[PDB]
Amino acid sequence: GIVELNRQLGRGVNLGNALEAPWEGAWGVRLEEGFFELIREAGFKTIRLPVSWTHHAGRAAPYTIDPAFFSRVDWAVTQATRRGLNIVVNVHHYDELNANPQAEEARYLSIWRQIAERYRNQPGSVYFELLNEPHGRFNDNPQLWNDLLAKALRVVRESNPSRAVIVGPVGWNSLWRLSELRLPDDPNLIVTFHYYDPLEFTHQGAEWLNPVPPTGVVWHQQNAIAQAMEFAQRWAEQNRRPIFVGEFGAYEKGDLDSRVRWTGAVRSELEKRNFSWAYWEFAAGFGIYDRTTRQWRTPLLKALVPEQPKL
Ligand SMILES: OC[C@H]1O[C@@H](O[C@H]2[C@H](O)[C@@H](O)[C@H](O)O[C@@H]2CO)[C@H](O)[C@@H](O)[C@@H]1O
Ligand SMILES: N[C@@H](Cc1c[nH]c2ccccc12)C(=O)O
Repeated sequence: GIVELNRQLGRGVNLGNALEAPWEGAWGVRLEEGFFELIREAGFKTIRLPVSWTHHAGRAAPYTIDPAFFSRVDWAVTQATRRGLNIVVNVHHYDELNANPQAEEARYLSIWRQIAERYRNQPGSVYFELLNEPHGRFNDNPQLWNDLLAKALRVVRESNPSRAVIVGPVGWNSLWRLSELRLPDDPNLIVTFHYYDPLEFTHQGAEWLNPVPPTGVVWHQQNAIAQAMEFAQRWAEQNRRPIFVGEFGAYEKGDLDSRVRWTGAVRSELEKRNFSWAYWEFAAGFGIYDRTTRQWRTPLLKALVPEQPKL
């Protein structure tokens, strides 16, 4: 059942700054086969694979996805799966859809039909995630996302009747917007949110924000994490949905000891609430692995995968 498929997600990591950029490598991370073994050996069971299909699909119907790009996603799915890892395949950045859901609907639903048909025979360790962090017009009217996600789920279910499908709320997958999320009567949904509070800390110096939060911000634990995760757990219980927190992490412009405090505090509370999770992210500016030295960032890795349960 879906609660067990969510538990199987367990501990995971995002392969970020990769296929969700305009093209693979544009944001600094080209995928390598060796990543899968590294990630498995470090104690993770799941890869989250951000994919920004919009750059690679035709603009005119039938909105065909470039075959070479599709083959690269095939490779990532196969290499993770054969090596024992779960993989979450999503639609990630999609500026056009967040800006104009109605105008971009046909293209988005064609993209999902292509993905769903292509991967319909993959095992249950392959999960679909309908849309990363809805925002834009979905923030203005969260019901636009409720309507659209039901359409995309319907498309997926025409070829994948029971695959786990991961769905989050608006506000960039903000748990506070779970209140406005409405989901179909489908027994194989996993609900997701992302956790980056306080943005002033986790995203200090992140240039892709406007405004850019200043750096020099330290962090220690108070009660915000516990309050947030309990709110989300009660929503999940009230609606009988399992939870996967598909991104959390703190950017390298923050001081390391604060980042470690924050990362461990969040991981500990996620697991206390029986949330599966995926850390943002493997190898870039939030990374736990430094490709230049081929070394793990041990303080952060051990905050994710502690050697004793209360550490
Ligand atoms: O550039 C706008 C776009 O950036 C995304 O963040 C990237 C960033 O572009 C990249 O330079 C940096 O190294 O990593 C971050 C995180 O992947 C951001 O996620 C988008 O929301 C934004 O539209
Ligand atoms: N196929 C190309 C060029 C193209 C063909 N028809 C279009 C209509 C609108 C915009 C672009 C196009 C693309 O999708 O970019």
